[PDB]
Amino acid sequence: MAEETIFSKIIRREIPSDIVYQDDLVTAFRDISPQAPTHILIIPNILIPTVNDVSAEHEQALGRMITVAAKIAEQEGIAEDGYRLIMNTNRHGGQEVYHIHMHLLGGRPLGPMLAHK
Amino acid sequence: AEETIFSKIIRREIPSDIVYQDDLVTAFRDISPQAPTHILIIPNILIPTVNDVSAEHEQALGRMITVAAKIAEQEGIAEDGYRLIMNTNRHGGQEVYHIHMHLLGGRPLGPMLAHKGL
Ligand SMILES: Nc1nc2c(ncn2[C@@H]2O[C@H](COP(=O)(O)O)[C@@H](O)[C@H]2O)c(=O)[nH]1
Ligand SMILES: Nc1nc2c(ncn2[C@@H]2O[C@H](COP(=O)(O)O)[C@@H](O)[C@H]2O)c(=O)[nH]1
Repeated sequence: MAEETIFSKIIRREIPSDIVYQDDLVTAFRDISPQAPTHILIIPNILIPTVNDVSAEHEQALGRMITVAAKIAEQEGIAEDGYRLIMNTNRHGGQEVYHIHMHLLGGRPLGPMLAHK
Repeated sequence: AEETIFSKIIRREIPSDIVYQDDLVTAFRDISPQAPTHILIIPNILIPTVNDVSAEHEQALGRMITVAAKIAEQEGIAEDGYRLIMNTNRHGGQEVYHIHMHLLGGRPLGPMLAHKGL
């Protein structure tokens, strides 16, 4: 329903990916171009293009993204050392794929949140 | 775990200017803003790190994000865009041990991860 991105094909197993977790609400898969030793994308199974499009009924799935992140971080061996979760929205955020998603990043000291400040 | 200063802010035990508060989440401006919009969105319950979340927290965690969308719209940054960031433990650079999202926006934010080396 509505404009699907390549992430729709990934969740619905219509194109190859490395899925590390999937339930009725979320799917998590390794990033094709990892920016840290662990770089995993966590996405809701429904098509919400940007964070601007979220609604109350999505809250359980949005929360599931974060509990799944914690589960995966532990599996990956990065939970104790630490990690960052990032959601990018629109131009200023640098969003490239218009299906909301969280990046789980870890495996080394990740430095400042933003370049310079 | 012990409560941080965020708990005193949430329960209005010290002066503050709260941007948003409901049953589950509280939002306010960062003391040291890193972007023209820099707002923290925090669950009302103390959860020290993201490692400590569980199923019972999912509603509140989801609420963080729907509240972020509301605040981004109010701030005039929703169209241009913004980032939401949660930092956990050392490698993430967490300083305050009560989980929270940073809503950052109001200008192009640059690389998602600036420092990929030292
Ligand atoms: N696994 C996988 N990752 C993808 C694919 N296409 C884009 N990506 C990843 O999706 C992410 C998009 O993040 P954004 O810049 O929108 O926050 C990028 O890190 C990019 O590497 C794909 O087909 N498969
Ligand atoms: N408004 C406000 N922000 C604070 C206070 N103490 C710490 N902060 C902010 O809390 C944030 C902690 O984020 P962390 O480093 O844990 O991801 C920092 O950006 C810091 O500037 C405070 O008393 N008031």
